[PDB]
Amino acid sequence: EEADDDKKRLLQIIDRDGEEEEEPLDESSVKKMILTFEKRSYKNQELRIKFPDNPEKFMESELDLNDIIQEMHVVATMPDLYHLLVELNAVQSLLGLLGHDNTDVSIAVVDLLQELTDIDTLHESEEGAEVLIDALVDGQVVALLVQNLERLDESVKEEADGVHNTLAIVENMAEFRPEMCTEGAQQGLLQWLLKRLKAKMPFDANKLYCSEVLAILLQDNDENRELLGELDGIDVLLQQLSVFKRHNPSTAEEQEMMENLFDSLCSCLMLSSNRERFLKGEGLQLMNLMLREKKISRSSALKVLDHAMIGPEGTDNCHKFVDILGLRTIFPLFMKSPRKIKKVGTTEKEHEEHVCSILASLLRNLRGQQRTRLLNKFTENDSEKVDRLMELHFKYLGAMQVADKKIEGEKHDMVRRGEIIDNDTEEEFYLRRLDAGLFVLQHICYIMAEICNANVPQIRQRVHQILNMRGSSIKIVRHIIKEYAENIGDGRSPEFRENEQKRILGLLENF
Repeated sequence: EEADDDKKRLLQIIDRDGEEEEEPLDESSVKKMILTFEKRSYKNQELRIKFPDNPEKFMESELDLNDIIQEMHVVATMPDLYHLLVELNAVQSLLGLLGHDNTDVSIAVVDLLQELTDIDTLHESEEGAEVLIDALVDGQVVALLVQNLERLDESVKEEADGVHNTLAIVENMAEFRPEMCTEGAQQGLLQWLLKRLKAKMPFDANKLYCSEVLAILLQDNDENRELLGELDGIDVLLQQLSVFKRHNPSTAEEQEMMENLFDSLCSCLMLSSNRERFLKGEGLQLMNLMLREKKISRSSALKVLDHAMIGPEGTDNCHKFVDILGLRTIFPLFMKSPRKIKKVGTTEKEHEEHVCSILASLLRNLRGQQRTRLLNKFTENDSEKVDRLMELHFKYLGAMQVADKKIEGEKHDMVRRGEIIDNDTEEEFYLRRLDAGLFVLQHICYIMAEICNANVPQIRQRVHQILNMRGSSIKIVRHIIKEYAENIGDGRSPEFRENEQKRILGLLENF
């Protein structure tokens, strides 16, 4: 017996040198390369069946299999030949190797897959890109990549890179095919991203990457937003954000992660079904606590509250917000806007924009005792809040009039010039009005009109009292509101826009 003269002979093999030598691969270089890949992949699979308990007997075939996969990164240089990888079933083979028993192999193909699906690489060949992406999606890449992901140890660097490269793949496909975000998320990816986020590990760069991918998956995709709801993802997001309620993020990469979660949270609140979830998950209480602490997360917390209470489906959140003493929190922000001395936060216009969007949401949705508590805020201290509302009114009416004057002047200049006023000219105009503070001013006017319909004489009197003693007309407000009611509910049923139009306009009588 001597089974010790084949390991000594094996070491002489894995230390064997390599011949040296070119010209950019043609279709025949790739053909030769793929055949070798199938040749080595078949030998390795066969040897692992023959000697499942004797690694020495199949490890030089696995070394060979790993070498060809590394070598195939060159194919990404010329995406015109991607049709060859599909026709010759290299893609079906590679996807099968994602479930190879050795983790070193599966990692290797994940590295190859991300190199092949590089965004700049894919745009080099529209024809070659489509055929590759179609093979990947039909062969269920995201499903297989996730399955392989579940067996990776992140305490091992080579496999931590594998997790990263796996995510890099989906960031690539979702940019080339935004249509596959739904399929990808439902193939277990979203489920996995949630687990990885709430995993009790320290903050590494892979957690930052997960927060980033999750935002992409939820971007204008109502189907994935509902999916995140079913998977109890709102709770995960709230739990992760609750770390930064009293403390700021240590590093800067952790601060960006915090914002990627805030993005995902707002993105989920776009779906009405997630409003009740955010409510049951005590998100309102959390957000309100962040406003009281006044840490870094104070800016995005205000944004979340606005998204939660906005519209008809935010009516339950509006009532709960008042219940949890939200009024004592929001009105100080209404009186004075926090200053931007830092670098990462909302501006003054952006702050006042959300506060006014919040009050307008409350005035639209609140009923019962909660509505009275809101109106009483406007009466207290000799209606100082009404004075504050008017100060804001004149500020944005001023900025708006300056912009409107500049816009109308250009219209006249264009007429003498002979230039026709385009539809892409009128759209350029609308943008100048927006960052002048149009949306803010519209909320300020809606608030003004709603509290004058409250049949509270001290309020209605003060509004008219301030309006003329400054010079502005009650008619200017009526103009802004008609314009506001017109462009309402963009993204909702024709029935909705019709009834809300009626409702808003009805506030102009009895004003």
